[PDB]
Amino acid sequence: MRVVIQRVKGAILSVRLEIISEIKNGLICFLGIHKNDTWEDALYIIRKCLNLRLWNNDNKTWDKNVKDLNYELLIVSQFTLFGNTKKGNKPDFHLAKEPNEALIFYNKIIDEFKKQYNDDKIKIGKFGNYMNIDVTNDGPVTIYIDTHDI
Amino acid sequence: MRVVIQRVKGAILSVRLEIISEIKNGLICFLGIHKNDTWEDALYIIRKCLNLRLWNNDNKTWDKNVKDLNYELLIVSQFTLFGNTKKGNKPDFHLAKEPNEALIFYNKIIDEFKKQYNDDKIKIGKFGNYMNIDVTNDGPVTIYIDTHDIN
Ligand SMILES: N[C@H](CCC(=O)O)C(=O)O
Repeated sequence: MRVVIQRVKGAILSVRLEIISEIKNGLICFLGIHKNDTWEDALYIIRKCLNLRLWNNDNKTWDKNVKDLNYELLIVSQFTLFGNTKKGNKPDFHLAKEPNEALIFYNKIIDEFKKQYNDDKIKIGKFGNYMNIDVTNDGPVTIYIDTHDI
Repeated sequence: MRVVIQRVKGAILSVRLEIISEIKNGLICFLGIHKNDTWEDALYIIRKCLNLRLWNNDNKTWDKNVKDLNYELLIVSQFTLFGNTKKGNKPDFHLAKEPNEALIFYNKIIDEFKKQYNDDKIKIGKFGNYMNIDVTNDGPVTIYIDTHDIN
């Protein structure tokens, strides 16, 4: 499983154009889901997202995590992360989980996100649909995790 | 070398704030240089950045690249990509290249980008400075490349 975590002042997610999602300060989380992810993969992700320490605090660095600062999370599904760029300039996304069944997985993950923090503080995007998101990158801080490194 | 590439309608790169960079359509690339990166490691990035066909063009999808549609690239150095998070919740940047050499390897990379696309098309941040980037994520579309899985 694959996540890009970008630290943000805020985020505003939009479909076709309308704002349906918003966080002010927090993390944006681009979530790619391999065809062979097991629930465990989804735990590791959920965990680190909440748990990683991407904020300095009062003369200390990399110290407080989302939860601590009472900050939100914008979870967007992103298969393009299994974009394969070793064939050629066109990317084949084979290695990503099939949308109809990936959608189940996402939702599970989104529920468990809430149970692992505070439902009031987890936002999402429309799975199927094309999205336009305005991001304020704070720093910025980009962090990559491929759960298949365990 | 690591890189995140997101397709975007535009971007604004401000510093501590007063602005320094805009792009309309195109790509933004957070690029992490690994302590050991050869010049090859660069090229693969640069090559794959310009040439990746990420825009639907006509009734075709995943077809046209950034140089084709005549779009910009904003290149933001981002060590936190070698934030080792595997063990611990405090990220571990030991695989990252020192900011003094990093600066020129980044420079050299920016040259080559220009040198290969166009001087006006390549935009940047202020290396290793707190930056703020308004990014209009179109799609969205995100691509990882670790140049170390390449043979
Ligand atoms: N690669 C993007 C995907 C956006 C979508 O999910 O529709 C596109 O073709 O527009």
